[PDB]
Amino acid sequence: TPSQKVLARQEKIKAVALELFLTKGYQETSLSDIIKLSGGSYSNIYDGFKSKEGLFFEILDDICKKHFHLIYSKTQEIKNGTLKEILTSFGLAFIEIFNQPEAVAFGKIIYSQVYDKDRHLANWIENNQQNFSYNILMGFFKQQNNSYMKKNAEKLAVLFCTMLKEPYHHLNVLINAPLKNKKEQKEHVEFVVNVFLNGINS
Amino acid sequence: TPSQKVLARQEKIKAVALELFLTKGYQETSLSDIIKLSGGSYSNIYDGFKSKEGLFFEILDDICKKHFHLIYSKTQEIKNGTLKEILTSFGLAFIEIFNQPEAVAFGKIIYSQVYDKDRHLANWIENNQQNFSYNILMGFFKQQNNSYMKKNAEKLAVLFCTMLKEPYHHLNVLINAPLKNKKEQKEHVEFVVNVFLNGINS
Ligand SMILES: C[C@H](CCC(=O)NCCS(=O)(=O)O)[C@@H]1CC[C@H]2[C@@H]3[C@H](O)C[C@H]4C[C@@H](O)CC[C@]4(C)[C@@H]3C[C@H](O)[C@@]21C
Ligand SMILES: C[C@H](CCC(=O)NCCS(=O)(=O)O)[C@@H]1CC[C@H]2[C@@H]3[C@H](O)C[C@H]4C[C@@H](O)CC[C@]4(C)[C@@H]3C[C@H](O)[C@@]21C
Repeated sequence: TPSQKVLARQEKIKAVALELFLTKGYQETSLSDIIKLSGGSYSNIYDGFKSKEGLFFEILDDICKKHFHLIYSKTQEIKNGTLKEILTSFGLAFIEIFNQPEAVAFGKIIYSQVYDKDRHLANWIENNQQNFSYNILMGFFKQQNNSYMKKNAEKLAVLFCTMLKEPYHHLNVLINAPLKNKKEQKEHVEFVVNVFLNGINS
Repeated sequence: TPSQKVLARQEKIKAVALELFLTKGYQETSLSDIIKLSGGSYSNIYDGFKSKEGLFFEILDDICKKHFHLIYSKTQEIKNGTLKEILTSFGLAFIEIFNQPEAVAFGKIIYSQVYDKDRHLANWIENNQQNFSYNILMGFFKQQNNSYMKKNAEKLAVLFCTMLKEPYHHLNVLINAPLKNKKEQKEHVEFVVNVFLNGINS
């Protein structure tokens, strides 16, 4: 099928681009390095494949879509459940993803673009709110029979994720601080879930 | 006094450097731009004034020292106090500092150094743990008559600060998201302080 070939070719460009971002470095890689190694399976084409920043965000689309499915699947896998169980189940999956060398490597790429005068990153964040894992949590909060949880669902979602994820990821990205092993992951999830539900007057 | 003149000259270099970082840009400013405009009140000298990254961290030293005094002063100003009052008093001051155009501008500088092969930033973070506002909070926790608060004092300090500060600062830095006005600051502090002390089962 024509359509299959197109998509398969788009997958070749992204794969070349990722390998170059990892071996050669994001900053020293130019569009042309990517077109070159893509061969005559590119020659000046049409999508967000018009700059290396565009390719980079086409890759994140994929990864975000991959993490969302992963985290949704693990949550709905309960038949239950107490908010307690739902929060920790989400905890575990979310935290696990941020403790992969991959999450740090892309983190470094995002932070280096802080001076980008084309706002590719702002466009991307503004056009993908729907695709972040925060929405899954935001989804469970509304359903709970509660005035507060329903009214503040987006904020509690965002807060719980942040407590789980910062300042660790930040330090991972800037100074290469070590990741958590799985025991530390688990430990830190129960910690955060306790304070979130019951607070430090327990 | 010789010593006064030395210090006054060190203050001229930092001031030139900050003005160049703000007008010209951190990345396009080189050491030499700073030596030049410093005049023959520099000529190849000795401290952390041997690179522009060093000057930059000599400035942050000052700012961090300035914010610490500011936040300590506001906390001890109680004669009380319930953990509730102490947390919010700290909240207000901490959050107020992160909602200044200055906190964003330096944020952008730090994030752009993500690929620095000299680890100036890691050295600086590793050699200044004692100078962060987190310690003030960590200090009050130990004193509370409690097993948990005392055992986990550094972690609760770090958690409470993060809940206050992320993901807002991050979005401020990367995509230029808007700051909070004072009502939003206050609102968000009481919000965070409630969840921190009492959790979402209130
Ligand atoms: C957008 C994230 C924070 C935004 C957020 O949490 N939502 C707030 C939205 S709003 O207030 O309601 O407007 C920030 C920017 C985009 C995210 C990055 C990208 O989403 C890419 C992800 C890929 C992940 O699987 C690994 C972390 C990561 C490499 C990033 C970590 C962190 O979640 C980021 C860097
Ligand atoms: C170091 C901060 C986070 C580290 C932290 O909170 N402590 C954890 C230490 S550890 O787990 O116990 O090892 C990160 C890096 C250094 C901090 C930056 C610098 O401290 C400079 C400050 C200046 C502030 O007044 C404005 C924000 C800011 C421009 C920064 C915001 C944020 O607090 C930063 C960027």
